[PDB]
Amino acid sequence: PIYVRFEVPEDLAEKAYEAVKRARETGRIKKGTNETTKAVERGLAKLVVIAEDVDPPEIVMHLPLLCDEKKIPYVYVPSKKRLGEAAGIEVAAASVAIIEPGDAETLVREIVEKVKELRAKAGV
Repeated sequence: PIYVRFEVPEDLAEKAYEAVKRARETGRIKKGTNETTKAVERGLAKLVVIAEDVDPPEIVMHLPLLCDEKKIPYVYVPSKKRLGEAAGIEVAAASVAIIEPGDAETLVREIVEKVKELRAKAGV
């Protein structure tokens, strides 16, 4: 999946799901590619979470490069279904932007630091 630019360890993906849930429950998130893209463009996203199994994939393919342009970190999770569950909706979500982490503050910081590690190693 060409828009999936680097591998993510399974336990970090779990942290990402849990960060989305906690931010949704106690903070503010955006759901879906249109509001995720706007939050990134506007510099409001603290962390973007992108599902690896979106089909058709075109709706998410621009997000990683846009995040990079805006210096906003992103991470991947395998399952749009699980990402939607975390985002508090009844169906799959392609992407989420965490705006206000709330009680997800620690997880978000942990995820950002760990993705920095992954990307330094991968060189992407």
